[PDB]
Amino acid sequence: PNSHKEFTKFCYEVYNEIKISDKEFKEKRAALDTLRLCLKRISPDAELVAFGSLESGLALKNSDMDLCVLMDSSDTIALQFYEELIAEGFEGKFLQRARIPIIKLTSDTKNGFGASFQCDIGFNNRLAIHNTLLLSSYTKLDARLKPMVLLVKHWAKRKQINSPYFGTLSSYGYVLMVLYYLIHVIKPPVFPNLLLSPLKQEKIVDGFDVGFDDKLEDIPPSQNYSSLGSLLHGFFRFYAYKFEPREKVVTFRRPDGYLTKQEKGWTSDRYILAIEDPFEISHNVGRTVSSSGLYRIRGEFMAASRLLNSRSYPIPYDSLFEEAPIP
Repeated sequence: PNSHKEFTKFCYEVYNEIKISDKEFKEKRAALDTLRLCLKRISPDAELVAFGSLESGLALKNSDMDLCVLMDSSDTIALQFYEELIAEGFEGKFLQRARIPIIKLTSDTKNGFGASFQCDIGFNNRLAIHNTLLLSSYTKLDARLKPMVLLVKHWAKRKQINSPYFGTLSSYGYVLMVLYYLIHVIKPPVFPNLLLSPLKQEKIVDGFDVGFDDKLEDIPPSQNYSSLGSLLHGFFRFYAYKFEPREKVVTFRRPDGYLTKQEKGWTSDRYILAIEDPFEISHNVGRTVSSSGLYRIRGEFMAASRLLNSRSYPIPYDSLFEEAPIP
């Protein structure tokens, strides 16, 4: 009811079903090891770094790898790396848009992997490596973050509100919505803001400050004793009824988490849902969200709150993950 015992038990049971298996994680590490050898051929000085969900442990079963090629010196290596992969029996796309190259491996011919093999490779994407570090740090700080993030991702995918190409929000946007709630909304806070810590030292990477208090062993445990179910209950309630998407920005650069679109200059490339990236401050993670997309997102937050506040016991908690029709 307050510690939402039956909802918490339900949440952990689902988390154990949707989290990545030991088998799948070992296969993706095997795939990274193979791809690292192809890059070594072209440049022994180049580095293939994994980032995103799998590196921060926030991945759902059957995930896609988000890789990055770190060069000191994209310059020539991108087209050269793609050539080697094609020659090694890999299928995929090479995309060259806005002077930035991307490799999208769609399949594998003759290796220890199959056709279901999907993998994205970027070049000198240093900022995404830093967002992964920040997210990893927070998971290492409290054991409730990983199940909370996975369950919100599973819910967003099932309710069809996780499509940045169809007017809704990316998985990364939901992670930042979860973190924002846990740092600046819930009382007592679940986490401190590591970017605004007095122990934070400046670190400039690609003209953005990527510094945060990363000495985690010295950060005390949370002062908030809420169960996983209670945490999720409050999250859905906040974004369903309390958060003002018209005038406010989800931010990690204000001590009280209070920031208006007017102050940011994100009024009148969309700013319908405003989520300020913690490092790339000029980037709105919610820029893909349309007005119709925001109404579906709020619509699903309200349905989630309604379910968790039903008067009719038992509560059909499974309906939270029931697949919604394609819009």
